[PDB]
Amino acid sequence: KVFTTVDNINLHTQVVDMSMTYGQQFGPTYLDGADVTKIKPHNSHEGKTFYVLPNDDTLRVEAFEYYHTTDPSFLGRYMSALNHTKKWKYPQVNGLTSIKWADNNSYLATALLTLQQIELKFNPPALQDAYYRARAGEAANFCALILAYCNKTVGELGDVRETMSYLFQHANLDSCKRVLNVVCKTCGQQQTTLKGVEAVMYMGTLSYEQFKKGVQIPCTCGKQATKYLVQQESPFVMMSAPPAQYELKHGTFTCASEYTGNYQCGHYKHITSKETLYCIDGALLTKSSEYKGPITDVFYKENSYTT
Amino acid sequence: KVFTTVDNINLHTQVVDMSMTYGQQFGPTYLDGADVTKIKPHNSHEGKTFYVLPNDDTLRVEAFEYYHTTDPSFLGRYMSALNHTKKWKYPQVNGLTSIKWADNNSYLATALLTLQQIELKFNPPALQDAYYRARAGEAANFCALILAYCNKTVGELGDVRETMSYLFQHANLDSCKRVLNVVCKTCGQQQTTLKGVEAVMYMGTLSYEQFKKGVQIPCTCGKQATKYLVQQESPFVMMSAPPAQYELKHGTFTCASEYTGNYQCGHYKHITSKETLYCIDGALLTKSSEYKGPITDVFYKENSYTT
Ligand SMILES: CN1CCN2c3cc(C(=O)NC4(c5ccc(NC6CCOCC6)c6ccccc56)CC4)c(N)cc3OC[C@@H]2C1
Ligand SMILES: CN1CCN2c3cc(C(=O)NC4(c5ccc(NC6CCOCC6)c6ccccc56)CC4)c(N)cc3OC[C@@H]2C1
Ligand SMILES: [Cl-]
Ligand SMILES: [Cl-]
Ligand SMILES: [Cl-]
Ligand SMILES: [Cl-]
Ligand SMILES: [Cl-]
Ligand SMILES: [Cl-]
Ligand SMILES: [Cl-]
Ligand SMILES: [Cl-]
Ligand SMILES: [Cl-]
Ligand SMILES: [Cl-]
Ligand SMILES: [Cl-]
Ligand SMILES: [Cl-]
Ligand SMILES: [Zn+2]
Ligand SMILES: [Zn+2]
Ligand SMILES: [Zn+2]
Ligand SMILES: [Zn+2]
Ligand SMILES: [Zn+2]
Ligand SMILES: [Zn+2]
Ligand SMILES: [Zn+2]
Ligand SMILES: [Zn+2]
Ligand SMILES: [Zn+2]
Ligand SMILES: [Zn+2]
Ligand SMILES: [Zn+2]
Ligand SMILES: [Zn+2]
Ligand SMILES: [Zn+2]
Ligand SMILES: [Zn+2]
Ligand SMILES: [Zn+2]
Ligand SMILES: [Zn+2]
Repeated sequence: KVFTTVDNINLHTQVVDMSMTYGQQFGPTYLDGADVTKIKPHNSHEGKTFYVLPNDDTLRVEAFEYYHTTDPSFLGRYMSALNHTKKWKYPQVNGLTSIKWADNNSYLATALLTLQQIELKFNPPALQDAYYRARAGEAANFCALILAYCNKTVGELGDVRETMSYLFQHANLDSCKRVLNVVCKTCGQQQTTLKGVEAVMYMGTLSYEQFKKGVQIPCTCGKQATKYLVQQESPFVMMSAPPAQYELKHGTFTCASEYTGNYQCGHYKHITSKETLYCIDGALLTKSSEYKGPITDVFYKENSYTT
Repeated sequence: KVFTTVDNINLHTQVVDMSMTYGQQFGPTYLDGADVTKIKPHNSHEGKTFYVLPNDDTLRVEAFEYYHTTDPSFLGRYMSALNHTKKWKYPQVNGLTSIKWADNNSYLATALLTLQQIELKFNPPALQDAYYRARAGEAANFCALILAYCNKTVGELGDVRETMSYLFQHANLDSCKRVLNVVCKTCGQQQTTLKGVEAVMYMGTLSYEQFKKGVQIPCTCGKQATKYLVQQESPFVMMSAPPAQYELKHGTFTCASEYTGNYQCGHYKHITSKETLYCIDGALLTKSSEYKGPITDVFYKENSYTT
């Protein structure tokens, strides 16, 4: 005798035949992340709640309302990550929820720390609820959700900028706006405008001040141009560039991705400017005044910048 | 001035404009595994050969002839694994090509060692050529191919039995045949027959002798039955079962998968019966007479067994 859900908000009452297994009466069934499909209902977990897959239209609508997918694989990939992430340790590091290193989760830690430091509202209630609970220190469900929403499995190598990009795509960034302009000696002037995720991300450089002062592109014409920002209305910007030695000076950035190693065969650290510089490497904490090292993402805080 | 290929057998001669980059004249282009799409043709690699994606019908047929896919992602996922696997070390361990531990490749090592010990003919010439060359000690291309053919990326956690199953599906196993029979007290007797991959794999048990003496299934009727083998015509069989403590006795099996840890969060070792028992753990070698430990796959050698 059990409860089933797809969202864990709405609970459905089900009495489970006690020699039938779970994946036969309900269908794919789970318990705290464990595939319990092939298991018989034992006296131990009577009265507990089980995630199931949406098998009538009520459950289907509930799953969309909460996760904003109709992907039948979604729930299974989420249960499969939770089974691991719930076994990770999430230590508080300088008042941030971090992740002790496991299962190549270095990039998740760096994402998780960044997310606590930028102002982000998630569209799927499931991401939002799990984000709140992660900020409070219970970040297993959030991490398992990040893996599901990015189509990563536990252990897969990950890109912090790519993870962010996908997460930003599930966040309300509608009020975000970027007015670019490119100087074309031949074609002239031509004012691109970007809203959403595209108004918050750039991949040419780390320095927000260098963006403001014009970055190089090759104009339609062929040879090089300069591409500078005219208006940046957003709560933050994320500047990225392939990893390189870079001086992070204290007080001029919110936080940064440090990455050491080859493309994919490498390890991310998080660097964040508080009253001094903090290197957060999973459960480990380093504190320094200046910092030179290989950075690939820097986060900046905005309101409404105009050129 | 370069050569392009998709197979590396057929070489196409191309002269490459020397201020245009590669991914503009050809398309997605590669060099020894490196995405060279965004790179200009430098004097260093003139006269070398580049993998490209199939962009006319000649290249398309050549790619199928060699790899047996028409999947446009195939070649890119392969180049992306090669870039890593070519950096792995492949030490000879007791006359077998093994892999020094990197990038969670424990399951690949165990597959690679097993593959050198069972009799397997691959259908895609690319797998066959790279298998020969791996048996000789140059196993980077084979491993990168295994990752591509299984849709694994480098670092992903892997299942040795699942990898084998997919590889078997690209091998000639047409002469393989399994005649089962199930004892149903109510329904009666009923002689299943299996050919191909399905005639070589079983997931209930490790002991081939226990298979021969009948394994438990629940007959259509509901309650339990016994399912035993009547004819096993194949060069080998692979017996698998979820990991458990198990005594491998020397001389009664070809090789075995040892796995320690949780579902997915674990580490594979290879155990192989030569003149004594060898534990091969990547580049490391242990030798013992008996062996108790957590086994999940055992390989056996056959000709044409009849009950
Ligand atoms: C489709 N995606 C793309 C790859 N992606 C991925 C990337 C990474 C990764 O490493 N991403 C970084 C990176 C490292 C190195 C680069 N280029 C070097 C070339 C010359 O040397 C210095 C820089 C980069 C050049 C462009 C952009 C990112 C570069 C650290 C930021 C990783 N860890 C896991 C990953 O999972 C799979 C996922 C699948
Ligand atoms: C779709 N596939 C399925 C999972 N799959 C995978 C499995 C593994 C893995 O671990 N596979 C083993 C395994 C371990 C443990 C099991 N069950 C325990 C339950 C009770 O405790 C003892 C046994 C098993 C029960 C059935 C079958 C295999 C079991 C060692 C053999 C792994 N490393 C990476 C993987 O990548 C992704 C890939 C995606
Ligand atoms: Cl949506
Ligand atoms: Cl969304
Ligand atoms: Cl590498
Ligand atoms: Cl590595
Ligand atoms: Cl200060
Ligand atoms: Cl300071
Ligand atoms: Cl084919
Ligand atoms: Cl094939
Ligand atoms: Cl685990
Ligand atoms: Cl682990
Ligand atoms: Cl002997
Ligand atoms: Cl012996
Ligand atoms: Zn309901
Ligand atoms: Zn949505
Ligand atoms: Zn979505
Ligand atoms: Zn785990
Ligand atoms: Zn890592
Ligand atoms: Zn122009
Ligand atoms: Zn200061
Ligand atoms: Zn570290
Ligand atoms: Zn040709
Ligand atoms: Zn084929
Ligand atoms: Zn295929
Ligand atoms: Zn690598
Ligand atoms: Zn491993
Ligand atoms: Zn029956
Ligand atoms: Zn002996
Ligand atoms: Zn080991």
